[PDB]
Amino acid sequence: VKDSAESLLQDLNDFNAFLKQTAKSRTENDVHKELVKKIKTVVNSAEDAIDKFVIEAKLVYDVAGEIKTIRDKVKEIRLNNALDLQALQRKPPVVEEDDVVGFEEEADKVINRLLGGSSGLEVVPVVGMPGLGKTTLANKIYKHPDIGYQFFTRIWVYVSQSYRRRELFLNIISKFTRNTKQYHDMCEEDLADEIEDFLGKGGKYLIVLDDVWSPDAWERIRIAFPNNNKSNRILLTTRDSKVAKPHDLKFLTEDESWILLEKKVFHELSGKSIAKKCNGLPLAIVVIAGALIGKGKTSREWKQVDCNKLVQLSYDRLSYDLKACFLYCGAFPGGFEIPAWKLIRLWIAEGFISLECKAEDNLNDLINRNLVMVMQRTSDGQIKTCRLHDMLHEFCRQEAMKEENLFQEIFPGKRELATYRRLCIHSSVLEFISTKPSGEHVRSFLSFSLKKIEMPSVDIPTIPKGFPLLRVFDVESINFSRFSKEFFQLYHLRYIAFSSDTIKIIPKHIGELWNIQTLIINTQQRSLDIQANIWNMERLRHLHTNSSAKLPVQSLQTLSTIAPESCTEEVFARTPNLKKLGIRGKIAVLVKKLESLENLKLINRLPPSYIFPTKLRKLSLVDTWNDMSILGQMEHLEVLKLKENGFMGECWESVGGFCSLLVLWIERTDLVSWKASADHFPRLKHLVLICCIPIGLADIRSFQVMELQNSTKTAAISARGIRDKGFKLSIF
Amino acid sequence: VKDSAESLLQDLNDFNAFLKQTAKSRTENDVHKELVKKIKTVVNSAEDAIDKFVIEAKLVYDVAGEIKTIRDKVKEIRLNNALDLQALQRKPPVVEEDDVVGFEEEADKVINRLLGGSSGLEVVPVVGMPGLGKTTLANKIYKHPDIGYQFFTRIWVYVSQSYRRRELFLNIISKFTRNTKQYHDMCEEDLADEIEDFLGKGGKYLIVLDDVWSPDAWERIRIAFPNNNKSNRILLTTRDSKVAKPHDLKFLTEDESWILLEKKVFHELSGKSIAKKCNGLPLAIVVIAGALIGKGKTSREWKQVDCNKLVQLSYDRLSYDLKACFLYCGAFPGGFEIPAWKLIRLWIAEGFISLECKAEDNLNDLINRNLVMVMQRTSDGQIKTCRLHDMLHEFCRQEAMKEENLFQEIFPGKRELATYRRLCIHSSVLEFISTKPSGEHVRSFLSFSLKKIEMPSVDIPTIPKGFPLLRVFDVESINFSRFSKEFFQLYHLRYIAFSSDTIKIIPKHIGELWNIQTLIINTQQRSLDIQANIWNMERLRHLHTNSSAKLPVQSLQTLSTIAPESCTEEVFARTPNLKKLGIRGKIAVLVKKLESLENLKLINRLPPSYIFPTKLRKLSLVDTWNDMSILGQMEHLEVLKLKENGFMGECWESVGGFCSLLVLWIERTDLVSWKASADHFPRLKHLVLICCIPIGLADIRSFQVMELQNSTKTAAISARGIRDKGFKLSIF
Ligand SMILES: Nc1ncnc2c1ncn2[C@@H]1O[C@H](COP(=O)(O)OP(=O)(O)OP(=O)(O)O)[C@@H](O)[C@H]1O
Ligand SMILES: Nc1ncnc2c1ncn2[C@@H]1O[C@H](COP(=O)(O)OP(=O)(O)OP(=O)(O)O)[C@@H](O)[C@H]1O
Repeated sequence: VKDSAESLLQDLNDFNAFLKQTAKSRTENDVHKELVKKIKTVVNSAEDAIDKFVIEAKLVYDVAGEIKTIRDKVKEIRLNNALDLQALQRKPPVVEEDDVVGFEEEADKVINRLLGGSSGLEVVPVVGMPGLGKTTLANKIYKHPDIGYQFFTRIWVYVSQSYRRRELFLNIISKFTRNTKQYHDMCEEDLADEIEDFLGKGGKYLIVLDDVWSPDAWERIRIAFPNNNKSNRILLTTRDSKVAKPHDLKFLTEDESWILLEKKVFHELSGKSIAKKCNGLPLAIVVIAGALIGKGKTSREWKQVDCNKLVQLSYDRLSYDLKACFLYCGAFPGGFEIPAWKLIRLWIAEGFISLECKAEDNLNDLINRNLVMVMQRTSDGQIKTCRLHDMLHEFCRQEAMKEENLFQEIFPGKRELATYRRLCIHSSVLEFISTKPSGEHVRSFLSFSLKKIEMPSVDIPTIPKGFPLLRVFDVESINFSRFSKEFFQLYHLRYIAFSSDTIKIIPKHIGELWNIQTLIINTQQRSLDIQANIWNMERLRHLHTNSSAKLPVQSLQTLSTIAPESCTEEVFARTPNLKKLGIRGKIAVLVKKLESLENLKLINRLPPSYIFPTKLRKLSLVDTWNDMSILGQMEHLEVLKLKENGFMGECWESVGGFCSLLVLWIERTDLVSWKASADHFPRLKHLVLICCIPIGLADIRSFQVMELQNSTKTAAISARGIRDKGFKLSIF
Repeated sequence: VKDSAESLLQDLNDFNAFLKQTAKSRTENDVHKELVKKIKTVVNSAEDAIDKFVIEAKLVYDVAGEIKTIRDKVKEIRLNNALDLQALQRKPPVVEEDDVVGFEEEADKVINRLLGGSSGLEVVPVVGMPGLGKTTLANKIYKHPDIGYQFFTRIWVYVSQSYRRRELFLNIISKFTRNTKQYHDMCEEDLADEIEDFLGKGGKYLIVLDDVWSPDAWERIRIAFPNNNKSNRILLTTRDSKVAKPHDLKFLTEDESWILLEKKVFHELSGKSIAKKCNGLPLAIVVIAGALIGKGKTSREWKQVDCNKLVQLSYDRLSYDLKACFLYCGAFPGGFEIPAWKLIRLWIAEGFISLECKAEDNLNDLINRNLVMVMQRTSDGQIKTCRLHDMLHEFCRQEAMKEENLFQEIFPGKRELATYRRLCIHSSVLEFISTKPSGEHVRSFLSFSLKKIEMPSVDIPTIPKGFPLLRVFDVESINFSRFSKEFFQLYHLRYIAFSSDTIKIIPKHIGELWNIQTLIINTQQRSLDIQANIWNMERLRHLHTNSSAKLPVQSLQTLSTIAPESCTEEVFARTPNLKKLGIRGKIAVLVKKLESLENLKLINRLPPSYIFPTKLRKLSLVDTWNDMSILGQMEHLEVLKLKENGFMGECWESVGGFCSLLVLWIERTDLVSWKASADHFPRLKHLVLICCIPIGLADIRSFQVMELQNSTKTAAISARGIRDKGFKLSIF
């Protein structure tokens, strides 16, 4: 059976290489698409069989039969479709010029940015979502009367993914001379020099480089534009934020969306609801208006209404792994606030992806390409939450549900569920669960709902029974009263995330699951006792709990909210690579050996400063004023968060030197008198005071962002005075 | 056998994908055509075998043998014709300039539309049927003396499905300059700008954009035409109505058709009959005249007479499913008024295609492309009936009967009937039935005849016997005295539509057919008792009866003319998705729980307005005046039809406020005095009074269509006065 496993592994590797090769091009051939789907199904079957054999080897007849039948299927596919297997390995946009809604103020903003500045060649980059309207705004600015009056020469160059520098340079030359047959033998650099002479002969010039996709194209084309100490400007529209390094183009409002839809259809509650569902994207409004123009003007045909090639331009530029990472963001429901940490852990568990660094790099790559929107950011600048735009969400859902079978949103029949690979259900979870589903190839069970669900006791073991091959089990919105004997049979589990109301103890049978990477226990009990062999899990990396978990007496990276009785030297000696640590166990009971620790959280007198780790970067104290001199000696502390009565006192005088502090966060304190000088916070950048101000922080060079919340008006006056003395101040 | 069924399903899926791929291109290779026919036959055989196995599993040796032989045939086809399987995956029109008949008034109409209007660039779109004569009319206008005198510049641009913008722009440029070698390096946008200056140098210009097929081409080409506040005009001819959003070109009359045929043949009763059969299409007249010019001028050779590539241009632009939907319209006999609801239900049952929304979208797509003609429209603007033009009817019949075998019109022998898939017989039904036909692969039995046929008792079970695989059974023109035991063996039935004269009860064995989607019972009895398990039919959606059906004590959408004794809470609790409901059961005997209901029909004192459903959009009362104040409180009612003594009274004073009403229909009433004001009908648009007028409706902004019928001349005078005070009034 082992040699059969090796042969099946070789077949699966060749099929995976074929799938990776065919993903480089989109095929419209239906036979090729069907063959690709068949090959993907066989690949999934082979993966499941190999994982089953691996689990049995770690711990057989049915496994052998499955391996034989999958090998036979592979041979049949190779023999039958050999020829198909071998065969499977410029229009500038027309934008609106007459009825442009909402861009009247953004156009003036960009124009005033173009008409003002230094005397050098400056660039005004416009970045935005696919179909946001960057070309429309660039055209409105390009044909504006003020721009035409100020700029003697205006040139519109349409760059794209595919362009020829010689063709572009000869197109630019034709705007100045008609005898372009004299350049048939000059090189592209001589063409650029000729363009430089042409542009320098006149006055100021404005150049619109539309749809720049890489900095390489920008550098190659820029050699034709002189910098002759005149206020020459370049207007650049791009999807990627890297090419702009800007002006982030706005979204249309609800009223503007309705205005655009009404103008496009008619040169109504149903119409207003249709325009509201486009989320301020003019491309969606245009597409839906083109669809509505063909239907009759009847309220019943507009209630039935309640593109794809433009998005594919940026989706086809993603790598093979980044495409699967991007499509997995469509599993989260529409408008959902995706937690970045949860998304990263899910990506690592699904096998798409230190691994955390690569996953954060993938998320930042998706954000830079404007495929993912950021809303919440951490105080230190990291991303906290994100979401997909509704058109991007629809694209991801359609692609991953139809063409890739990455996941299926849920009722499917017994024949349909046998082909599903991942399940995402957030509505009518109990109704689907009561049907007793059974999927032998389902690898993930996702349930992202913000409403808590209590799982009936009679239905407790249905998911571990019907889906025994689960690798990801994210049911943190479902309360599990108890664990059945079938949960411990999920030997393939890598990501487990459950919520509970009465689970005060983790059984030792959890340690029988040696594939666990992330163990998230969201319980409302005050204390939790983890009896499972945490240290015997060789693949465990993160352990998140919201209670005071008590660990039993290398790859581990996070130990969130453990009890201080579990802060022994023996326990900390088993986790040399720990980076984030939290304690929520009556701090008064009590980490030096953790030389890689960066995040520390204590939730409820400070010891000498030499006891705390010297490499700590972020420290947060919750429910625990002159004691801050101990935290001042921390030479590497950069973020300090005080939440929920973290530091209580009346008078605080700044004495210690926070040589590395960048963010100071104080929440729910009784501080009355605070005296400080610029010397005590040399590197301060971020200051947040919520539900709580010496004028010495205006002398700080790095102080640029200050956040204020509800408090006495004297604090608001002090903040306003500090702002008067770019600074960002917000008071609420 | 189950695994054999899965393997056959995989083979059928691959063959279906191949058939979908080859449908994208028309092949003239006879070997390829024969191979495609063979593959289609094998696909049909596999489908029948799989459905037989599914029925048997729901409820065997012969099924296994058939599956074996079909799989062997699939392997043989794959092995023998592998190379053939792998291989299977600009002329502007010349139109008549001398002898153009019938267009003398249409040309003047379009010219007066061109010569009059605003000072902006306006478009006069000419939409029409394939071969209607749009290009001929455009050429007649283009060369008209008045057009030539008024327009200094006239340009004829021939757009088509395949065009190059650079080539078109260089062709337009050549009309102004002969040195076109100076534009060899300018981009298409610079070419459009050059054309803009060329057109703006002179005066008014007329441009004829012939054969525009998509709005994208219109938008791409329009960038070359300036709008310089001169009365510049664009004449556009297209087949699709979407590109015009017009001028619907007329059809030639019978006399004009005969004139054209006589002019074309001779530079007769048989000639007049030939010209009459062209249905006013000049293309058909031209083709038949070219055919007749070769024959001798003998009355016997003209009585023997009693194109295709032009229609294929619009047929090849249809999707794969829309092609089958279009060809199915050719099943209905020539000149037949196809009921839209019946067509949609037939499309859903045949598997071509909520499903009703998609089917209505398909019908509207066919109509917009001018492939289907609309005659009868519902009072609210929906389509009621339609038909195919005789040339499209012939095209659909020929294509679906020869190249696709979609259906066969009927006598065929036992060998020929074994290959037929669908049967359409409307003439000599009894003669064909008496022959005892037997088709093992026939899936549909269509009989669309307007003359009623009584079915002999001895011939009752012949159709369920000879055609046991029936999925669609549309014999609503045939009266069935009783149901034989073979009818209940039609387990594959999805669409059953029969007419009867003495069937007063539906047997419980109908519920044994669980595949039924539409159940139409057209009986002449006053009352009907449905004993079949309607609620056990999980796939049933529509139930249309013309009698007072008595239902027995989710997918259901229509319950037409049920008895009010069947309007219980229990019955209405089983149909939460019902949208259309009718009752014809002595209304005096008696729906709130139906929160999705839109259509309500009561056929024979109103209860308080809070009892009726709040989401009702259309309500019709038949045989049931101050009580209309109850209907006025309906905030969402838009269509109100009163037919056959619906509202009887002498004096009616408008009190209630119809805030949402758009159509008011009153038929066969004794109303004498009617007083109303504009406030009581704020949104009224349509008013119909048949076989039955305050001047307060002229103040209604939305009142644009009023229909009148036979009545006293005082009503006609009132209607004429209202019209005097665009409004559409018709009095008969
Ligand atoms: N403010 C607006 N008013 C009217 N139409 C608009 C507006 N913004 C965009 N559109 C229209 O919606 C579509 C958006 O395409 P556009 O070229 O403006 O987007 P883009 O930002 O350049 O996107 P892409 O990255 O795909 O090039 C076009 O058809 C454009 O005419
Ligand atoms: N009124 C007419 N009198 C004489 N011949 C006509 C008339 N109308 C059309 N024809 C002729 O019949 C044929 C119809 O083709 P025509 O180009 O006029 O149609 P069309 O509306 O442009 O169709 P298509 O959509 O296929 O382009 C041509 O041969 C044309 O010369």
